[PDB]
Amino acid sequence: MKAPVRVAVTGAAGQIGYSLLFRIAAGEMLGKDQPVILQLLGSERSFQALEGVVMELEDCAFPLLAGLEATDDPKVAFKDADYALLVGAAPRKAGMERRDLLQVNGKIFTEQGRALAEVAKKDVKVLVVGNPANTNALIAYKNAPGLNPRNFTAMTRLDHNRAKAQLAKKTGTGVDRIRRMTVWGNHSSTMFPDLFHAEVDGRPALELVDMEWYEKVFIPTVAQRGAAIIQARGASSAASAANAAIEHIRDWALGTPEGDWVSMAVPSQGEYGIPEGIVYSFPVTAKDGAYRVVEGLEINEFARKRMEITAQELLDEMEQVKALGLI
Amino acid sequence: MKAPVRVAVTGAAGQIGYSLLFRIAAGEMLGKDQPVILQLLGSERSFQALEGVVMELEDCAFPLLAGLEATDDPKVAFKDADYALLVGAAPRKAGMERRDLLQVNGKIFTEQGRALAEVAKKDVKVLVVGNPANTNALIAYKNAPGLNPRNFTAMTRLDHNRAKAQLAKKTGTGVDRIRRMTVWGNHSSTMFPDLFHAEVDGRPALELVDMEWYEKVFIPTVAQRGAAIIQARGASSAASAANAAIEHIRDWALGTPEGDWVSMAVPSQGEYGIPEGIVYSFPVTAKDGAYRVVEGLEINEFARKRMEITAQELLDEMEQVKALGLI
Repeated sequence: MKAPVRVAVTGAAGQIGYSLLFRIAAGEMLGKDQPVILQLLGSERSFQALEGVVMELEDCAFPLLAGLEATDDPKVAFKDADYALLVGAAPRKAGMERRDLLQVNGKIFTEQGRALAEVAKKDVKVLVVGNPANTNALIAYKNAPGLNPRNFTAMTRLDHNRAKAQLAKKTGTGVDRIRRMTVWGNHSSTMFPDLFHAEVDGRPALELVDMEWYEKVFIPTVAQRGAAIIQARGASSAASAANAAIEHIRDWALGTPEGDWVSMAVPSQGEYGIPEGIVYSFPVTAKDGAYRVVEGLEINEFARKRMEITAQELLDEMEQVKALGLI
Repeated sequence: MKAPVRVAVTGAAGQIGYSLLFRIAAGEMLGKDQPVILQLLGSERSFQALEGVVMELEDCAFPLLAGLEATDDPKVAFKDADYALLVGAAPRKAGMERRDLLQVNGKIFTEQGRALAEVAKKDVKVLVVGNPANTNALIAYKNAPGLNPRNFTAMTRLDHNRAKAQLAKKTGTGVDRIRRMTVWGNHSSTMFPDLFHAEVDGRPALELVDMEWYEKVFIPTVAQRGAAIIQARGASSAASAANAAIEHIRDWALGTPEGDWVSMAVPSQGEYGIPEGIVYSFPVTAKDGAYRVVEGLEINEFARKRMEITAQELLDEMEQVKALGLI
């Protein structure tokens, strides 16, 4: 009954894309009643591999996959897109410094941001996954004049889910009973997982775990989780990252649970004193495809300091890209 | 909420497993209201990676994942299992042999068949994915006396879905409008995709495509599809194979659509004159953990010829296993 929506996904032939596309086509991201048109973006280098991915999607005989098109042209992949998941980013070449990567990503997201403004739906929902996520998202929306900046977001949902998982583990409770988890700031080592407002079966988390565990165990473990996966599997967390991207888009479009909220890095508008413009992760609720930062939360010294530290790191990142003339 | 069911999966640290486990934990295989307990089996060699997969699963914060346990012991992995997906098989060390391959797989599936018979639920539903699937299934159930042999099956659902995909592409219609596809026999080069009973939008397939295309294009393309993915991606079709596995179990546990059917390789009981005992893919309808071969279908010469060829291949494999004393 519902008309198909167009979903653009970049970095489609990569690891996250391989763990992402099938579940999207299965209807897990936008609903089992919502047909999707997959517009996949790849590079000339990985286009042959992308055709391989297209074949596997076809071989799943998905009833909701109403369209499937692979391309190496952003203007084609983003054409009339209702959703755009920017997973592709600059590769980690040997002898490629931080700044070297910075300018490569600068070109990618400047180009893609401009492509989106030119050919995608004006209300296209954008999620940046490719790192550095928050800053790449900044580059994109700044280069997407004509489009709503708040429609440009970055993913901290994996950090968010990792925090919920750790809290559930420690308390010996179902993760389905963990609510109001928050990861503030940058998707980086300075991220701040907040337990001051989190609840386990309705009870304040800090009534079940102590401050020492929270500070010396919980925070570092959530921050190092990505490395833990690599050290164990010998590969990055593609499947769980894909799951996080799906939930980020899903909750944004279909809405968050009553009494709960999720983490989303979005363009700051001064909430909690966070500098404007930078893409900062905040606790947010969503409804009808729009989200709202959860304000009014009490922020103690412990939280404030960590929130400011990650905010400063983001300001610094913005400073760098701005000096490069990217924005 | 239904009582949790235990799902055992072997070769859990491999490619298909990485594409399979998350969707199962998401409830895509047994329903959104069916909690699942994942019992993962991994060899001593891949256990470190398996622990990494466990972490990623935890990091998805799946509400339906009521349990998660990794082990290298089949008797632990299969304990009280309601379902067992046998994905792990044997490699092919540089310079091996056919009769040699049967030896390694013979030990694997004899052990797992015995483990299932000893610790799994009496009505455990088993699907063999690791190749050679049909023969591995035969070895497994032969070594699981006491357990219903019909509960042991092999996967041809990927061939089935690939066939539906090709027909849909050729006729230019939605794959969702493709029904009554059948893949008979062995999951091998002798597999027989049947178009004589398939319908496209309620219309017989052979009315939209001719025998020339069927024999010269359709059959070879479906048979070579696995190689095509490898040649394009540089990796096997893990995602589409995982999807096929999920659908095989799903349509078996829940049920096939009204007026339609699916392909499942199951122990033959003489249907269509196929030798008893061998695990042969048949067109089948299913409901609540029980399936029935769709008998009474008109089988023309073109079909029987190919049905007999693949049946003979399976007989020879059975004779080989028998000569080795595996069954």
